[PDB]
Amino acid sequence: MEMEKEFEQIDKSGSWAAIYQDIRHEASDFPSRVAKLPKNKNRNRYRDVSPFDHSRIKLHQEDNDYINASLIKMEEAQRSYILTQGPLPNTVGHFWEMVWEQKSRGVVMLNRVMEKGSLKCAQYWPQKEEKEMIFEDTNLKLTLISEDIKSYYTVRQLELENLTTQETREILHFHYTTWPDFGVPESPASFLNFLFKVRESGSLSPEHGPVVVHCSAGIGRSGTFCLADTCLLLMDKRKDPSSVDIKKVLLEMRKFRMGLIQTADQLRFSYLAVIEGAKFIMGD
Ligand SMILES: CCOC(=O)[C@@H]1CN(C(C)=O)[C@H]2c3cccc(C)c3O[C@@H]12
Repeated sequence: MEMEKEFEQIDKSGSWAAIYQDIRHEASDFPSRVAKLPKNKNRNRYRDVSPFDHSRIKLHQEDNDYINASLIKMEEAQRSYILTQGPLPNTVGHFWEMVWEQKSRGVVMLNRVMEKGSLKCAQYWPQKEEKEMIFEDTNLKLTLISEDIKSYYTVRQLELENLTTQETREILHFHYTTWPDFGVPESPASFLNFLFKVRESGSLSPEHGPVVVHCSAGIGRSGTFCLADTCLLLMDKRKDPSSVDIKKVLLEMRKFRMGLIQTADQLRFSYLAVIEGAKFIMGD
């Protein structure tokens, strides 16, 4: 069923809450035993948001390999994403260790450091060229190379150095700065312009490791970004773009991380983004 007609049918019937609860009921439940070990309590931002054991990213260290991060591997679309929480004061070194070890080119940030008057994630990148950051626990150095501030997003060029080998890599930081403190954007225009700036950079392409995507918990805004990207890629690949079922794609993604799309309004926004986005994939 053409999703644009499914959309109008749910809107006219006002059934978004019902559709969303059906997804919650059918979603996968896999063990997260490593996330719940006592040694890992200060590595989790939220007690109710944990990576599954089967899909969690492992740090390359014998001490403690745990980070709150999941590999979302989309087999038909040929895309992979790492979805993670906003870094905590004691996990900023782990965060950059993961980017290094997984060979990521891009980090996608969908929150502000402060929202609703509370801290939603650590200040984990440098704000001035001449004030670099050193992560002594993981032996990494991080330098701000350039910053491009736009109305709806900021792009930063960062240099990450493995101090153990003196290898360096260029990381791109894509920071969506205008998601509202409450609810979802009235239009999906800026978020879609943003997704396509990430695509144009190479950060989502198979010559690199998976993109790292986060918000505060790494499930709500983060889930909207990967869901919209994968649905648009499937529409460009299939003979019948109308066969793409956003609810079925979301349930596939929920096999790899719990809770993706946190509200009925985020579900409606994801439909709007794919619909309004589709009016280009198809040749405009
Ligand atoms: C309400 C939605 O309309 C939009 O804002 C555009 C829709 N779209 C796609 C991929 O469908 C994005 C896009 C593609 C190329 C260039 C731009 C500046 C751009 O912005 C988004």
